[PDB]
Amino acid sequence: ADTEKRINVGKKHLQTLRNLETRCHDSLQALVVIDAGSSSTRTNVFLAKTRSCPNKGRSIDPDSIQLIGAGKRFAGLRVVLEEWLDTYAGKDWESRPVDARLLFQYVPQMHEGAKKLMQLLEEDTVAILDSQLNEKQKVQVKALGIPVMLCSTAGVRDFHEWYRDALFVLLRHLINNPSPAHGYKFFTNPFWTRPITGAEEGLFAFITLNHLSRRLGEDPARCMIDEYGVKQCRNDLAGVVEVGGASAQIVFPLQEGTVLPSSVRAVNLQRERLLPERYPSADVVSVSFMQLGMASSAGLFLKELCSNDEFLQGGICSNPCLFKGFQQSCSAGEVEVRPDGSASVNEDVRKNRLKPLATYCSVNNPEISFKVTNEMQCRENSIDPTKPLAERMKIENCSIIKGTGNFDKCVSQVESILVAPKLPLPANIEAASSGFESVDQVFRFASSTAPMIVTGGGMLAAINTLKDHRLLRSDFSGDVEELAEAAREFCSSEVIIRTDGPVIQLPNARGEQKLNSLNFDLCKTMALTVSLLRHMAAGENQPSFIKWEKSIAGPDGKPLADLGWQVGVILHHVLFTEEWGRNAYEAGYSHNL
Amino acid sequence: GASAQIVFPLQEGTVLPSSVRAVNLQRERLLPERYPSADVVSVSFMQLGMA
Ligand SMILES: Nc1ncnc2c1ncn2[C@@H]1O[C@H](COP(=O)(O)O)[C@@H](O)[C@H]1O
Repeated sequence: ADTEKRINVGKKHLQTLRNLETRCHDSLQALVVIDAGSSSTRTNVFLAKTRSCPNKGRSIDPDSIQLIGAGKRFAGLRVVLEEWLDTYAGKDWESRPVDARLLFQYVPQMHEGAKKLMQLLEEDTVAILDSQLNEKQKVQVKALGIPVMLCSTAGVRDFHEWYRDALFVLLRHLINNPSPAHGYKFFTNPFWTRPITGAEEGLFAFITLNHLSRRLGEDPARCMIDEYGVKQCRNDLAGVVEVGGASAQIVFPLQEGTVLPSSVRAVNLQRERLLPERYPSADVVSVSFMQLGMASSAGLFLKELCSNDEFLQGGICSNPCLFKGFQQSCSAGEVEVRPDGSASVNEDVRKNRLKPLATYCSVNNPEISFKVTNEMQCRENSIDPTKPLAERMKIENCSIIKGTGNFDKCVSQVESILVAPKLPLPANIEAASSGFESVDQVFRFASSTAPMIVTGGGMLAAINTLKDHRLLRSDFSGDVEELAEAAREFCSSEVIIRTDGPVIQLPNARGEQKLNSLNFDLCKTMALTVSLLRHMAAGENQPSFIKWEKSIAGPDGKPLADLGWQVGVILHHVLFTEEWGRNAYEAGYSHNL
Repeated sequence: GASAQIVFPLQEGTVLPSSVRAVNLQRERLLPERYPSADVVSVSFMQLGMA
């Protein structure tokens, strides 16, 4: 009588079915972050595990977030508006005054320009999904809808009329109207698709760093009892130094028991709605330096160095940050190292590395008339706001720039021009910003023992180049003198012209590498790094360690996602359970019909 | 005698330059949330006091 066996099969069958209707169900979801930078617009495709629980709705497991594809670098959002202003306002718009009111006639023409770009991003996104997902995964991803987060960093923020915000209204209309033939349910809203500031970018990069490295989590790393008797809990978070194209961000946890001066403030991630209340309280020093971006620092450096009598003689600017044998036209225009060995300087106003700073330093537009010191800071850098744009960016009494390959002079000038200028640029007081004005002020008044991660392609190139030539050891841990001695050797290299093109030839027959558009001025980045490390060493509190990272390894050893602001943007929406459930699932793609 | 203060309601729908900021009385915990929102321009100059 194996009747008992077949009774239990029936009992277990019913239990299996009961468990299935009472337990949580997992489903895969795709998430898209469109990185709309200054000179490019690129799609970023993510996957996440959603959990659907009886009477609780649907949520994302934040630890499941993973990048499955980075797309093609298309034209920057700036290009859409520049071309629209070239056709309808006249190619003369960058110099001549334009009545913005008249441009409302060309709204569907602006819509068409943005449509071209959005179709290309949509095409590229669909391509990445189709190539990375199996048929089962595609069924889950197509049914759930695909939230889209388009965020413009730099480039677009520089227009100062109605165009910018109107463009955003148009991009969202295009995102919410995808072609039905592919079946991917792309959608957005004004909370997910919007421009972000340099300061907000830093906070997102801080969140990304801390999530990927698993330092950020609901469970506190350490708790402490305050003066009143209430338990105060925190995570052991790492700080971040992110050097981008248009700005550099420095975001790190506020030192425990530190009281900042009244004029500056710790940015509280819970108060700013970047982290939910269920996460340990996070108070950070947040700083975004507009003159410390790869592009903006290059422009300002030339403007200031080449207006200094020690460096400028008879129309020749002797640049200590450029290699011996290198020469270029005297301007902050975009440099192309030609196979010939020579340098081509793009003289277009649109391609000038000083353009963001020179538009910021004008009589016609901002803070210049407001605070006397603001106009005083522009004139100091030989950019008088009363002059037209071309004249403001022009390096006067200067014809050529010759490299002298003197690292110590390069460090001294980076210190004097970019890191500790006599008159800092106005302090930014937005919610995302602590309100600091210089690097010294940060490390003099608000230094911390939290570890620091150095990020940005240019920063990592500076270190890796020295390691590649065996000037820096692979175990390099951030010692200043070690870096300075390594860079002093590399930076004294000669530009040699060979049949295969120009080369950076190292002293004492150490070797060579090809000279190119990306590496010709990298000694300025090595000098910036030396200067940052010195200011960090001079702090009362020292970071427990300093590391240079491009990626953070995951549980399997493979990076789950890349460093930057993208992960942080997903998290600040996704971690707010109720609001995310309402927007992504209740409203969803069905909100578009 | 020691300083002069100027405090007045911020004009509705006005764009403050990114170097200055309006003071919200509710955010500063000076007025409860049940009172209408109060955004103000707030200055105190020691050099304008009578002494
Ligand atoms: N290998 C590199 N050498 C020099 N500059 C770079 C390199 N990779 C990226 N950059 C620049 O560094 C900045 C940040 O780059 P990324 O971290 O790749 O967004 C940008 O201005 C890039 O053009």
